[PDB]
Amino acid sequence: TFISRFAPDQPRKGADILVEALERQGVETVFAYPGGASMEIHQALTRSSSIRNVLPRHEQGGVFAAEGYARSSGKPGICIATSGPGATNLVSGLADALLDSVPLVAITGQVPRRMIGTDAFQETPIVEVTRSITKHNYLVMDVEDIPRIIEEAFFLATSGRPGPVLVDVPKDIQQQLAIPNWEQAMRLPGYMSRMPKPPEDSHLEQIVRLISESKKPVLYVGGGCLNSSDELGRFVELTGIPVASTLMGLGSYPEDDELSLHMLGMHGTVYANYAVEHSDLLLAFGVRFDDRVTGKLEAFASRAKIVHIDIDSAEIGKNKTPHVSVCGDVKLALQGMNKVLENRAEELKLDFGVWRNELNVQKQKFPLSFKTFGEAIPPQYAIKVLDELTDGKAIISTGVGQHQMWAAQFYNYKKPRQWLSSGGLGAMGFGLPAAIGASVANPDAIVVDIDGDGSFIMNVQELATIRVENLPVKVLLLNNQHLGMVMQLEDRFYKANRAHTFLGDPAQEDEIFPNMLLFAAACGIPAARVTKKADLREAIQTMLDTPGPYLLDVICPHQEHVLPMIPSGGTFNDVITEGDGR
Amino acid sequence: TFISRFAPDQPRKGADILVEALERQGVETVFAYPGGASMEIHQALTRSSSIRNVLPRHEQGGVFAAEGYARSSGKPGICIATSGPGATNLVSGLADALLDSVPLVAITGQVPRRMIGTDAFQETPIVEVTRSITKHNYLVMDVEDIPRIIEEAFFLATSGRPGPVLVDVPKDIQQQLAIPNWEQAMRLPGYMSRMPKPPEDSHLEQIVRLISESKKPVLYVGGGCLNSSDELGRFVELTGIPVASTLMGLGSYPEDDELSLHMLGMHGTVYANYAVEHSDLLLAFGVRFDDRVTGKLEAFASRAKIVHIDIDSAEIGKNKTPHVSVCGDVKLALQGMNKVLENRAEELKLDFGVWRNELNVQKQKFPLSFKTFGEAIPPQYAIKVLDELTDGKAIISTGVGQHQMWAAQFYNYKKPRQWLSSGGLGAMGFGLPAAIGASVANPDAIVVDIDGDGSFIMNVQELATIRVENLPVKVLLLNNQHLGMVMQLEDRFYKANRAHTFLGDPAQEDEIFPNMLLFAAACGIPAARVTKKADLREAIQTMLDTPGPYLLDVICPHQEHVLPMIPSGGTFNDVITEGDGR
Ligand SMILES: Cc1cc2nc3c(=O)[nH]c(=O)nc-3n(C[C@H](O)[C@H](O)[C@H](O)COP(=O)(O)OP(=O)(O)OC[C@H]3O[C@@H](n4cnc5c(N)ncnc54)[C@H](O)[C@@H]3O)c2cc1C
Ligand SMILES: Cc1cc2nc3c(=O)[nH]c(=O)nc-3n(C[C@H](O)[C@H](O)[C@H](O)COP(=O)(O)OP(=O)(O)OC[C@H]3O[C@@H](n4cnc5c(N)ncnc54)[C@H](O)[C@@H]3O)c2cc1C
Ligand SMILES: COc1cc(OC)nc(Oc2cccc(Oc3nc(OC)cc(OC)n3)c2C(=O)O)n1
Ligand SMILES: COc1cc(OC)nc(Oc2cccc(Oc3nc(OC)cc(OC)n3)c2C(=O)O)n1
Ligand SMILES: Cc1ncc(Cn2c(C)c(CCOP(=O)(O)OP(=O)(O)O)sc2=O)c(N)n1
Ligand SMILES: Cc1ncc(Cn2c(C)c(CCOP(=O)(O)OP(=O)(O)O)sc2=O)c(N)n1
Ligand SMILES: [Mg+2]
Ligand SMILES: [Mg+2]
Repeated sequence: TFISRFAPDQPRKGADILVEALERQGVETVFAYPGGASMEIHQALTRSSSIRNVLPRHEQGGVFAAEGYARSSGKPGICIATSGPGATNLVSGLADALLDSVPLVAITGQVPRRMIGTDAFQETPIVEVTRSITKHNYLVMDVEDIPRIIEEAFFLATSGRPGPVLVDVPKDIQQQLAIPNWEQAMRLPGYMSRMPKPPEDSHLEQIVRLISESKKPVLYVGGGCLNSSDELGRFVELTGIPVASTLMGLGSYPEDDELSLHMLGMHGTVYANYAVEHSDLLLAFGVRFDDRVTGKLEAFASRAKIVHIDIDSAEIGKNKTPHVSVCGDVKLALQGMNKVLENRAEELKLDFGVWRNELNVQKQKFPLSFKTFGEAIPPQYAIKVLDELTDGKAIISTGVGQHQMWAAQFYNYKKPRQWLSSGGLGAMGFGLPAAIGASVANPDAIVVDIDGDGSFIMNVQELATIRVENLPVKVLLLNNQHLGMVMQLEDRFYKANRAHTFLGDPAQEDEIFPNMLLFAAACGIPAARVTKKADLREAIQTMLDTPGPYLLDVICPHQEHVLPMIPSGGTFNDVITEGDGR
Repeated sequence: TFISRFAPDQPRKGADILVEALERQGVETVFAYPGGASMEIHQALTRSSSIRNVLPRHEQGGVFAAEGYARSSGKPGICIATSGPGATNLVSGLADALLDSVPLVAITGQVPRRMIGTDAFQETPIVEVTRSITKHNYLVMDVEDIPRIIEEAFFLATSGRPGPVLVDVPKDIQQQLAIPNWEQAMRLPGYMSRMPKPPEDSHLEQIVRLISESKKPVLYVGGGCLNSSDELGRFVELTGIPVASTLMGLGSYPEDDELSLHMLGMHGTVYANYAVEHSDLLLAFGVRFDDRVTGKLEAFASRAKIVHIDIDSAEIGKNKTPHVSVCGDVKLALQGMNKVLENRAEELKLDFGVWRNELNVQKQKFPLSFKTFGEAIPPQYAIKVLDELTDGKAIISTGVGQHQMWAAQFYNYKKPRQWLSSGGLGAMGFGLPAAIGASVANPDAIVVDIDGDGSFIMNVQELATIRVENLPVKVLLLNNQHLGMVMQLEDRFYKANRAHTFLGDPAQEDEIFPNMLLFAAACGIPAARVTKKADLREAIQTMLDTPGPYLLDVICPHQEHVLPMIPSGGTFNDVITEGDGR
């Protein structure tokens, strides 16, 4: 029983209809940056008592914060921008949310209807630009269509395979008066008809059948699981199959468990890629078979019968052709297969201890390793220390680079929606704003940002947003004075020829630049820098215990390399296990 | 006689062909941020001895710096980005360069040809996204086409009406070996055939004819003039017609001259809009009749015969229908009309002293005015002081907002290419990177950035670029703790209801936030803050005399309003001449 602030017979502005339409969808947090074409919307947001606005300092920071809000909770993220330059600053966020299937609803202002197509002031064809980087977009041509389009936007963004949905609203529609009809039926015939049905017992019983016939099975878990945390763990108890995870599926199965193969792929563990290489049954749940995971598709699980479950029928059979396939929710497939395994438990007699022992051998021979040089701080050890002091209960958001991979390898995530990282697009500067959105969605959680000196400075303006909104965002900056991921490839494949990968000052080459502590000091945030490995544990303990935001600059030797590394398009036999830039 | 670093029979990489193709076009400065899909290009840039790379800290700062490089010199600006998130950060810059007709050539990396359309790693359909915000774009499908596409890109970007041209290059093309053929003929049949011809004497002699028949003529000068600085001044000597300028045409005719009406339009002077309102002949040279200038098109020059000269045949007759029109270069039209006026000088007997005196009356009755409150610093006076101490010889780049309009009103630009401001798109954060590009193109010039606290913080990361590259960029920050332009409209049309327009900290409301001095201190840039009007002259003198970069924080009362102001879509009779938020 929703309670409106307006009478059922009282005409109100279109912008007031839009805000009420958001309140009916359960929205309580938006990330809106004001502008000329959206002042009516901002005026209507102040009249709302149930919607809080987090004002960012850059629209790209607003859409990245909406992603973190969605990645860390499951709700859709809502950001609002003005026309022209406000809308074009959302492009990096929209393309990222599509590639990583993040529920997102972006609302942008627009010049009045009678001015579109005239090269007007702050006018850009935002619908034609974003048509290829959104799940769907709309252009509101009448104030009557507002209640229906908003309903379709939150539906398309959260149902099926989630994604971003943009809604462009002209200024004259925000000012027009009307009486909204909240009983509108959605105009999505072809989308709802193609929606996946619950899985058939005919398909599910052949999956359980293929498991008992298999000797070396591996679970290939990805970003589609997330909501299926419990169902997946229950499925592993009954089968005892090792679990390999993608960058997006971290936390779906706890990393501290003994059955965990951790991450597989290009920078995946040797034992996880080994299990896939010498498997006969591959259970690919919620994955899309990225080239970061497979490399050469002909050598990826070459001797394995492949089972693929995905809610998007377009993804099944795109790169790798499976034997058995199931189009639907992985959460329902696991529930249906758990029932088959409990009833016919003694009939199956499932035991893979020989396959697990063969992997435990490789898990002991080729584990994740890092080197300590004197008193310098190895970045991997800094994350292990953060893992200890937070007990693995912290929400981690990262940038893109070496620090990103190390944040995945050397932290054991226990639950999903704990790991926020741009994996598909790989957008730098994603970290700090994503931590802002997660801290708003999870106020009582430990939100720690693991950025690099290059990624951190891109959206460094959002430190003002952190202080103004008083968020307990912890920034664990791994400063290596370089663009690490690009520098690592220069050492291997370009004879260490530096090509604009140094971020410091060449005049004072042995001086840390910039002085990131003064960046936090400008925004009134307490900061500290640690350089010696002995002082590391006390420095991170200070960051966590200090109430409110905190910045910790951790200086690292730039010669470190992320390992292991299967080169681009290579096979498991081409894996690199040792090497650095010294 | 170009000298290559390779033999005519020596195969080289496609990336090396691309760099040599740039050297043949006269490129000597690029703004490239490295990434995975463009490392081959960065490797080839180090091998070049004639091309300098300015590494930014954000790709949006790189494209905005390429605009300032082009706006302040006339050369085309060249920025280079990686695929995926690197390319999508150029969108705000591409849309801006198109709306303001800035010659721009953007090169982006891309996943190899065999991976486009597979949702690959860091893969975005950059050609389909930017098709509507660029003059043209390309997708290189063969290493053979590189010498031709680069030639067509620099041709399309600089000829006719300038604009941005994007070139997407897959990674496998950068690595492929080939022998370039530099004798390729461009494949632009339809574009070159539609190119404008030199103006006919039949058209030009009717223009001179309409001038002698007119009693109240006004010159409507815009961004198309720029290159025609001398020809325009010579044309005014012979006719004696007052010159009104757009935001983009500032400097085309010197603002310190007595015949100058300064800027017209929404925030234009009362006397400039008056001359247009009561004119009988309007000479519109290099303008596009924006709604920021005209408002209601039926009342704009309602009693005037309109002469329009533009190099784009699509712009003539778009909004306002002219009597006489000339499609071609305004520089050639002025040269042809100057010859007509010198020969038939005594035959015409041109004198408009009665019309000029009628305007000099309005110029004295309604001049640009500002109020001084106690010892507070009025922002308009700060720009007047900067105008004095630099003798109007400084290259000025601004953000978007109140400080932008005041930088246009209270500074008398003497030559074109001195005023760098996003007018068409109106993108915030454009200022500081644009000052970087101008300082690289004009090393011995006085480059001063007039930013607002909101616009400055968006691309504040570029201060590291200023220090590392050791550029003498002066930052005149007009901090009013608010988003001024949005706050001004709240006071007039929304009863001063603040809707997320305050940038400071609500906990410490009377504390300047953020402390912008520490932002410069982090990047090792000398900074200072001035608050009292008496200390203002000494503070700006310190900024200019200090070698290298300098930041000056100028605190202003936020209640100031930009005046005059013709409201949106209004006429000259609706002009607002007084008012503020007190
Ligand atoms: C520098 C860098 C290095 C990287 N290295 C690696 C690496 O080594 N290993 C690695 O794995 N990744 C790596 N990545 C990330 C990589 O690009 C992809 O993000 C990742 O490989 C793909 O994740 P995914 O398979 O879980 O698919 P996702 O992008 O997470 O998509 C989820 C899939 O499940 C489906 N799905 C969604 N919801 C449901 C549901 N409710 N029910 C059923 N199905 C659903 C979706 O349709 C989709 O097909 C790296 C990224 C970067 C920037
Ligand atoms: C907050 C804000 C307030 C603003 N207020 C105002 C205002 O009050 N007044 C105002 O004028 N603007 C204002 N603007 C800017 C405005 O949006 C436009 O930028 C401006 O009005 C249009 O400039 P222009 O007429 O010179 O056309 P331009 O954008 O500069 O285009 C140049 C025209 O000349 C043509 N041309 C180009 N080269 C040549 C050549 N070589 N020969 C012949 N023709 C050529 C082009 O085809 C084009 O038609 C404001 C912007 C902002 C952000
Ligand atoms: C942020 O500060 C500013 C500045 C400014 O011009 C200086 N304008 C706006 O609002 C718009 C934003 C975008 C387009 C606009 O054009 C417009 N909007 C209308 O709304 C009804 C009507 C209109 O008629 C010409 N033009 C307008 C406009 O308000 O003019 N905001
Ligand atoms: C599968 O075959 C190939 C071949 C190829 O070039 C011939 N490229 C790609 O994908 C990329 C797409 C974009 C950037 C790329 O380089 C790259 N890849 C990374 O993966 C971790 C990281 C990185 O650091 C910036 N650069 C790569 C890359 O695989 O080299 N795949
Ligand atoms: C916006 C953007 N630009 C460029 C890249 C390419 N890129 C770049 C430039 C990387 C180096 C990141 O440097 P960092 O300091 O932030 O992190 P590390 O040095 O620890 O790897 S990683 C990577 O994929 C990108 N992913 N996103
Ligand atoms: C990227 C972006 N976002 C929003 C806007 C809308 N906008 C905004 C938010 C303005 C206020 C600018 O604040 P400022 O501090 O930088 O300058 P002043 O307060 O002196 O006007 S002006 C304007 O057109 C914009 N033009 N560009
Ligand atoms: Mg780094
Ligand atoms: Mg301001």
